[PDB]
Amino acid sequence: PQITLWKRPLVTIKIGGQLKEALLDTGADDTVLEEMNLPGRWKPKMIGGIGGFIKVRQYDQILIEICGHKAIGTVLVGPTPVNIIGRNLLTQIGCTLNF
Amino acid sequence: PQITLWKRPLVTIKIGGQLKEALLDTGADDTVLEEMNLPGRWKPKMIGGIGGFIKVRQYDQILIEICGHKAIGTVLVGPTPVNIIGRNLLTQIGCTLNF
Ligand SMILES: CCC(CC)CN(C[C@@H](O)[C@H](Cc1ccccc1)NC(=O)O[C@H]1CO[C@H]2OCC[C@H]21)S(=O)(=O)c1ccc([C@@H](C)O)cc1
Repeated sequence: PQITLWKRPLVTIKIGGQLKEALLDTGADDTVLEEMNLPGRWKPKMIGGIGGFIKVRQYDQILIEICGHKAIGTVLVGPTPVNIIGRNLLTQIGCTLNF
Repeated sequence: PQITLWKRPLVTIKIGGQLKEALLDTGADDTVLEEMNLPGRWKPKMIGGIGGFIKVRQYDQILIEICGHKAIGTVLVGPTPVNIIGRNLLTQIGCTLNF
């Protein structure tokens, strides 16, 4: 579909068998999701933006469905204020910016 | 144009007469630029990101050219890690996400 930017580009996703709302964010290299107890191996990481850094846990090869489009890639989990779908997954669903 | 997301959507902007590089950031409500000198009056403001809140200088009704498209809106200047073009200006140039 086509998503205008009058409001935040929030969409429903499915990850680890759970539905969530997430931001289609062209400004994020990789995907960051709210704290959640996913299974499997992870590695700790620090990610930075406006206001400084937060500590996250990096999971690899995580399956996320975005408006019916399936994607698989890296996901950082930590105390982010919003779920953020980054370019690593936006490319897999064929998402582009158009103007 | 149509912009794919396998690389950062960086563009050249023109503001205050000078050229700069900025990131098209659909996850940003607001446009925030690194420290610079801009003409006109400004007021203190706060903005929050992934890591917390920072103080910025809010310039209103600033003319800014984004890859040849003109916009006139609010520009925040402060300690952002990256120059980001937010939805307040992306809407002015007709940006949408498509997939
Ligand atoms: C300048 C920071 C960007 C460029 C370095 C990167 N960021 C994405 C950007 O879209 C954030 C997303 C966001 C949205 C709401 C609340 C917190 C964060 N938007 C944002 O800061 O916008 C501000 C201005 O406008 C206002 O509205 C929104 C909040 C205000 S990130 O989140 O920090 C981030 C950092 C590392 C990684 C690794 C994993 O790749 C992934 C994602």
